[PDB]
Amino acid sequence: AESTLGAAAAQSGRYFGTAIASGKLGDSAYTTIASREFNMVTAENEMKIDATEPQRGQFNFSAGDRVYNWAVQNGKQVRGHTLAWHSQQPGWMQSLSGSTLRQAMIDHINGVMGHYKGKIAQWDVVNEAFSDDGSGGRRDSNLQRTGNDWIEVAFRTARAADPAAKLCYNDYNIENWTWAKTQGVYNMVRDFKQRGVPIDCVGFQSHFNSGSPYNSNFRTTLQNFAALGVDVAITELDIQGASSSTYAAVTNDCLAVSRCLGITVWGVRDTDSWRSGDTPLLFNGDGSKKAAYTAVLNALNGGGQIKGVGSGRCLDVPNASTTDGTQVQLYDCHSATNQQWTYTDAGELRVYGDKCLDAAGTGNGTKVQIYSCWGGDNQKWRLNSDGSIVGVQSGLCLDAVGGGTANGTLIQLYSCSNGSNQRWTRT
Amino acid sequence: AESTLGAAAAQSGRYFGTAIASGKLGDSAYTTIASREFNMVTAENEMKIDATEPQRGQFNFSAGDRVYNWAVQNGKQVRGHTLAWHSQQPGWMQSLSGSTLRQAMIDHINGVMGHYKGKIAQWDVVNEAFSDDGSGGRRDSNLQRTGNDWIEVAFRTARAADPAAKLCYNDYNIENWTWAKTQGVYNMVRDFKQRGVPIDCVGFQSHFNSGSPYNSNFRTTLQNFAALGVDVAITELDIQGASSSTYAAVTNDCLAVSRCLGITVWGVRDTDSWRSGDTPLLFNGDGSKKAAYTAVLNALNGGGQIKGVGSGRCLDVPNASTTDGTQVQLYDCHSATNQQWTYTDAGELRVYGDKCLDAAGTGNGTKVQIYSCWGGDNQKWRLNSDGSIVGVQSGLCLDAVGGGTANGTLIQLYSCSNGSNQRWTRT
Ligand SMILES: OC[C@H]1O[C@@H](O)[C@H](O)[C@@H](O)[C@H]1O
Ligand SMILES: OC[C@H]1O[C@@H](O)[C@H](O)[C@@H](O)[C@H]1O
Ligand SMILES: OC[C@H]1O[C@@H](O)[C@H](O)[C@@H](O)[C@H]1O
Ligand SMILES: OC[C@H]1O[C@@H](O)[C@H](O)[C@@H](O)[C@H]1O
Repeated sequence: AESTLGAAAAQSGRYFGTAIASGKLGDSAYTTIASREFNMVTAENEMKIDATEPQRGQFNFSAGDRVYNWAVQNGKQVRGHTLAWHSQQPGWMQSLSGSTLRQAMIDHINGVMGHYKGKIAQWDVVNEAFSDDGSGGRRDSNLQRTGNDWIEVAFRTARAADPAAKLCYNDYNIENWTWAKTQGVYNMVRDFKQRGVPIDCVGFQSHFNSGSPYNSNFRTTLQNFAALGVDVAITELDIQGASSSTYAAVTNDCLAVSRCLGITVWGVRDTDSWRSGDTPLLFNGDGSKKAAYTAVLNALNGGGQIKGVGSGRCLDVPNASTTDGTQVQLYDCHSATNQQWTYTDAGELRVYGDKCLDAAGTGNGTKVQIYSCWGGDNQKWRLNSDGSIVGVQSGLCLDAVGGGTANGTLIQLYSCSNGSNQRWTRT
Repeated sequence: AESTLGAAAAQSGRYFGTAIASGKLGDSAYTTIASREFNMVTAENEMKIDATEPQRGQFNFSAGDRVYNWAVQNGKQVRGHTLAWHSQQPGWMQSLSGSTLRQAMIDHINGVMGHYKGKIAQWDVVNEAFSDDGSGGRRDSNLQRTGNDWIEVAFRTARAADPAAKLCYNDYNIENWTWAKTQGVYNMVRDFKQRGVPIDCVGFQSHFNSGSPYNSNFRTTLQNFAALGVDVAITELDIQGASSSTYAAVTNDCLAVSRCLGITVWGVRDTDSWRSGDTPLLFNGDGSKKAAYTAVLNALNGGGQIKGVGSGRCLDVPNASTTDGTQVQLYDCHSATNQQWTYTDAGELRVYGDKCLDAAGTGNGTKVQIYSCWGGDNQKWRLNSDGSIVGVQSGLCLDAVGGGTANGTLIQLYSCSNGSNQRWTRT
């Protein structure tokens, strides 16, 4: 298909997944979206070290299995996250050092992979082993202190435990090619491939924001690692502000690299995010598709004035007034400011620069007007490929009242029927 | 003075107040802002009918007195809210009707006003007595069904109980002069003045949103009522989106009417608002001043390129770049799009139409750059009258690194110091 992210990604042999929290599976609003849109799942915390081995040698897969069962019951594949990591270690392991820690690491890998043997598509075997101090060197942790070869040992151990799973190294801030961290990871992978250390993929977490923005050279970064003979994947994607352009850009970067397996966004709704304050996901708290959602779907599927097809007239602001509450209408198209609409990354349709197409309600017949831009979901719109314009908050379509076609026809919100008075083209 | 809203309003003999909730008087962040910025207080709920007379004849002023005492002790006058209303009536009063209710109303008025006798500046004697159906007639309530003269009776009763207080009629959706409800209220007040009914003021709640937007004819409404011989007051002001222009417009409308006693915003921080979702107030959840705050203060105190005062150079985006993460600099001024910034009502400094001046952090030395506009507080700024530009989230000033003045001097956030490398002039 091409109406859901997962199905659209499958059209190019890829997947589109999300992170699932077992504690939210009882929320039908959560699961409805999750089961429908994604075909790949990562347990947000259920498969971490502290959750799977609470006490040394005593494994517990109850939380992890709830996530796994849900995934398979709903036709999704699973990424295992994560086997060796300096963070979120259970108390007993934090107390270990030297050879004792090294063996415990090995035992943990064998224990967790044995339970899920043959059931996991990808495993983040080692997570975040590199430093952020700009040296491009290893992060200092109890694991690194057991010996520089700890990462290699983790991978060799993993391959023996379950040779059916793809083994990935996973990290953040390794997307921009110019960073020392990115290059430090590249050299490690190169070394591993030349010495025969088993590693099949590199996961780029892809947590983008103002302090660590997406950069177009990310595509060369992906190509460079791919050239080493490993697959690559975007594993924990989220973008501060959820810019439609940036979300579409990241998607196209993966689509340009044959070795890019797929994309996983780190969560379902903004409110489920570990960084909810940054509204970095594709669905808002209400479970509504955001503007970025449409941008991603359109990219996966291959992808001024606004005139209605059924009337041939343009979206117009009466008498070119700038008064809040002025309802918009259809009118003879002519290059005039009151007919110039700018679609922003946030999904707004701006006029006069600071006025926004505004929905004064969420029900059928709601008046569509202009109002000072402030960022509300009632000022957010999704421009579907079928030519329809849907309001993020209401889920309703821009509709020319009564199918009218003459000048003065008013614009409202109405159930989407894909009628001709609901289709628009940008010129 | 002129550094706080209350003091700035007092310069013209007016006041600037807020609604206080007794439940928050324990929050030091709440009280710090409230005691400092306002010189007028309205109890948000504590003086309502259900709060002051839980059981017929049994009066309770515990919560009301708590708000009143805090107000007076901190130098603020108080508006009483409210004596007669169809909403929030206690259980027992909802059952009454006919003369029984009329008497209950009278007793309540005498009871409440007797307790606060001579301590209240203004009383909202009657609240929201008109309909929103569009007819411009009385609202059908248990009070109205006791006799069309109940309002008159309430005002006559109130005057006798405490002749020192100004008696106001309070309502919403009566700001736009062309509305039928506005006309209904007007006709009533005009009638009351002719027949000697004691009414001293008319309160305009001023709850503006895209459903009932601010209109410039609000000033005309205020002047028309003032012409009848009554004072006017903006009693529960909040604006969906908190547009800087609209907040300034409302403030100026009051300053342009000699009988406009003052303005009361319905709450302190957005998180304290009954409509927090609309972020309609002057301070955000963090308690920091919003862009609209500065606009209001500037209005009360009387009343493109961004050029650095100390350097004579302009805020410039290097090579007219549009990539996120690009740090801005100082450069010889010249009419180019990468030097034209638009200050939006939301408080953003936009360039290229959809890129925002962005702070990648909150501490000193934080890099100031451009990033996709998404509405974060790190993309909001306050243009102070002194020439400084302060980040809303950080409370820090735009600063030309090391006081540099040559082309290429980078911009950062830094503790405000009133230095020339921190003062700007819009051209
Ligand atoms: O319908 C009134 C008309 O007023 C004109 O000034 C404007 O250019 C037209 O686009 C239309 O708005
Ligand atoms: O009432 C408004 C509606 O009227 C219908 O006749 C029309 O087909 C819809 O698209 C919408 O315009
Ligand atoms: O120093 C870089 C300069 O590059 C120029 O192309 C631009 O017009 C200047 O405003 C400045 O950005
Ligand atoms: O190092 C940064 C600081 O350098 C100072 O010389 C300057 O006065 C400050 O405003 C700030 O720029």
